[PDB]
Amino acid sequence: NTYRIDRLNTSSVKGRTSGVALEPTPVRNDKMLIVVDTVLYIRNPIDYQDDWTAP
Amino acid sequence: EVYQNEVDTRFQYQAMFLGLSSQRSVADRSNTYRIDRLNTSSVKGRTSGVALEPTPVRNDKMLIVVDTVLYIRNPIDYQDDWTAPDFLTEMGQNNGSEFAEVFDQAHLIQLIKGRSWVAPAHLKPAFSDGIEIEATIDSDVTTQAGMEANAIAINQAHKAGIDELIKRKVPLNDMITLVSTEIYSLLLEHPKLFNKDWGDANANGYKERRAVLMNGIPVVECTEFPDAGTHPLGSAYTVTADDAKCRMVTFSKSRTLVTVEAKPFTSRIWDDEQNFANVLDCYAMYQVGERRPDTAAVVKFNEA
Amino acid sequence: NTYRIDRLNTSSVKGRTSGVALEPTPVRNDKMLIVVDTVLYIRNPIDYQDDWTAP
Repeated sequence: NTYRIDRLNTSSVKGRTSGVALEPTPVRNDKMLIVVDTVLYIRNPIDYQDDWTAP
Repeated sequence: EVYQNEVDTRFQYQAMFLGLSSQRSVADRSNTYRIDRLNTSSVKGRTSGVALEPTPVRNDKMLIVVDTVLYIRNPIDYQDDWTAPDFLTEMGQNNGSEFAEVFDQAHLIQLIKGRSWVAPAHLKPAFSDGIEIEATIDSDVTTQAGMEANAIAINQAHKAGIDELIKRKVPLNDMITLVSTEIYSLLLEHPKLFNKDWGDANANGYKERRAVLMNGIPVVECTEFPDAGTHPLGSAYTVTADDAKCRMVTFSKSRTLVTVEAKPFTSRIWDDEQNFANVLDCYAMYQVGERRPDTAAVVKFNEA
Repeated sequence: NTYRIDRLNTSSVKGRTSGVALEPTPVRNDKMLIVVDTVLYIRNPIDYQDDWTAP
């Protein structure tokens, strides 16, 4: 129950290739780590005599 | 394949920690492993008429992520014949030795850094801090009186560490102490030699100098101790000046170290037309985790 | 009767990063050419009377 996602998904893919020699730019993005731990819930007690399945 | 076999088999002959740690693997594709730090296992008694209370969850399990891949780069030109024998085999041995040395180096750095663990709340009843036993050994001493003065100090530090670690309910049957070459030389006679049973079961490839049995436990001489300020695997392994002085560690062979192998050692060959070479590289991803830091004892020597 | 051998036979392990790339700087290891220029021999003047096939 863990997810890893990049901090920055923006990437300027618009790169002019007209020049013979390209000029790559070294860019790095932090890899986020998000983990789920809590079980969010809501509870509803229904008595025996009462009917819950009724629409 | 022949190169892959040569690098792999070198681990079984020089890598000490292949049998001194829990060799776990990351089954999930997330390249992350969860270590369960058990801290709520108390025993209680239902004396019939008493009413019990629910037991809350108090396990602060930790996460270890394999965020670094270790690789070796060997550019080979077309004129040179990489597939020719007596070259791949010699390549495999050196690569395996370097990889296993880095493996052991990373493990020792992990134990050294795990010396000032804080052991926060929700773990205090079943977890303790690190071990900071100090010693004052003067290596630059040629007199016989000073030579024995260092040995008694080292033995006293080892005794204190063993007593503290036993007090924390750790069996003596599973203990190994690792010493640096200079400390091992400074050790006293203790000629009890563990030729094939220094805590290793069914091990034949390893060949170490564990010829000493101090205080009822094997003591093995580790040549791969950290003394620099950096390490390839990760950036949190940068050994400081204070961390470099720790030259003897006592820990448990089944409750202190866990390793995760996200990717095994795979050899890759790929052409590189840009630089006119057939670059050969083998790489593997792994990370070492120090489960239960309270079961590891280290000593920081201070030369007078 | 010549051999070509490279001085540096094995580089060191570097280790990549999750997001941070590395810029390699492979130094050009000097390729050594070593040639055999001497024949090493042992000269024994065994005489006629002495038995050559004497174990």
